[PDB]
Amino acid sequence: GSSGSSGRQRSLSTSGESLYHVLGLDKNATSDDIKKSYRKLALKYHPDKNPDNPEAADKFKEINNAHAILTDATKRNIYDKYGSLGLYVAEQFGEENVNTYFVSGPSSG
Repeated sequence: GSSGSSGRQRSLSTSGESLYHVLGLDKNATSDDIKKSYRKLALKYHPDKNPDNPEAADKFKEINNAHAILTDATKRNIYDKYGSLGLYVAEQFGEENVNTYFVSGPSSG
């Protein structure tokens, strides 16, 4: 909570690209698109299908995290508002903790 008047607004700082790319979708991609796609991208980049494969681990390792992050509102909002950094802080500190951290910056009123 602790919000009613301030209502911090979002800034168009982010470049544009996001996890969506990691898989092959766009900003106009619906959760369903992420889940469905994740499947095909998981069966092809399967660890068992590609034994002792360097590129396989890199890709798959990326898909899991990507989808795993997109398959969650809590984070989905963090990666959308903050991004990669937000996840870190919110990792140990906590989503609620990431509030005071950001809320307090070069911005005011």
